[PDB]
Amino acid sequence: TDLKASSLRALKLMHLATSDTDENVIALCHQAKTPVGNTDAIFIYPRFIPIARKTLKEQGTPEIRICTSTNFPHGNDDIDIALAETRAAIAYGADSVAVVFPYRALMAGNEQVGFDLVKACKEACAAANVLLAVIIETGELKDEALIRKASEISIKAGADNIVTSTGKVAVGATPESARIMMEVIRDMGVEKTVGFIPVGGVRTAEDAQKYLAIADELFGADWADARHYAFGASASLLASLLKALG
Ligand SMILES: O=[N+]([O-])c1ccc2[nH]nnc2c1
Repeated sequence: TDLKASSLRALKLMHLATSDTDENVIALCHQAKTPVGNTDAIFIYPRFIPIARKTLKEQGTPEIRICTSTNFPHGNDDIDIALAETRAAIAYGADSVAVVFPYRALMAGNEQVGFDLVKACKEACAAANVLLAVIIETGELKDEALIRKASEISIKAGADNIVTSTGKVAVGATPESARIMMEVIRDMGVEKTVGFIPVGGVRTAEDAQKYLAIADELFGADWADARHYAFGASASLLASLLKALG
């Protein structure tokens, strides 16, 4: 009931992903409706959104959200491409669009493109009541200084959520990137409008418990509700969570 309590609460914070074909999206939606309850969302490729929305409706769980990704996984610095992709994500049906920050451009000293890209995508999401999450790719940024700066620029440009990772490079979330990023939320005073999402690095019920207690110590135990905290993860975190719940 410390581990059982936080396992329940983490499972309900999950953004469940594959690991995409039509038959796998389907099984995913089924995977997300568990016997102790539902993850908050699934996370899939935009093309698969209509089919997932249906599967989720048919199975009694319309309230499970559908999150998706754009400029992904590379985080190139073409704004037009990142924006048109975002516009289509929205048109497909997405509740949230996770856009990859142009982190290579920041590493080469250009902060402005990150700012304008995030902001271009936010205006379109906002217009459509879709959340805009920003993946900064901590495992490629690597330096605390760059993790901090990507995070701030994303927030200055209107990110509703900041996310460690794509899940497509070697290093996802670490306790340290996650802390650095949440510290930026705290340091800008934006806890009310910006949530956080580790991707990678949470594999066990005990991991999730650790990551949530970092948010709880920084902001109090009430902060990490589903709007402000998600575990971007896959079937195996979910099975560990469920294992610790019996
Ligand atoms: O922007 N997102 O709401 C969001 C949610 C779950 C994710 N998993 N991986 N990336 C993700 C982005």
